[PDB]
Amino acid sequence: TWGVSSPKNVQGLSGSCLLIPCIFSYPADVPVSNGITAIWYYDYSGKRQVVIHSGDPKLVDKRFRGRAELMGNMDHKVCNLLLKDLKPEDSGTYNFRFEISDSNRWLDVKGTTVTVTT
Repeated sequence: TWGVSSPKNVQGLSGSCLLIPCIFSYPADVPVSNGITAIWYYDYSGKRQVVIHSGDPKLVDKRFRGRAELMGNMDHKVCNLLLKDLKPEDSGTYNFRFEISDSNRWLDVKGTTVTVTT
């Protein structure tokens, strides 16, 4: 049911890409007749910058424009995030959130912490 699954920690290296495995879950009795909106946030508690937005890619922060991709299959509960050409600044917490229909939305409050090594 209601939940998101992703590693507490992830390490990567500059220049290289990185994949944060992710899978979400929700009650089967909830109607999803309009698709699901995937949204990846960076530093939710602070700046709260939008890394990914299946709904409207116009909402993506520039900091991340072009260097993030959602390699998931929404119809499979998969929300894998791929960050291209890692950088030291890209370190921080990434939180996933999906929306099925207003009253039906879910944010993962734990998130994944990315540490970009040397």
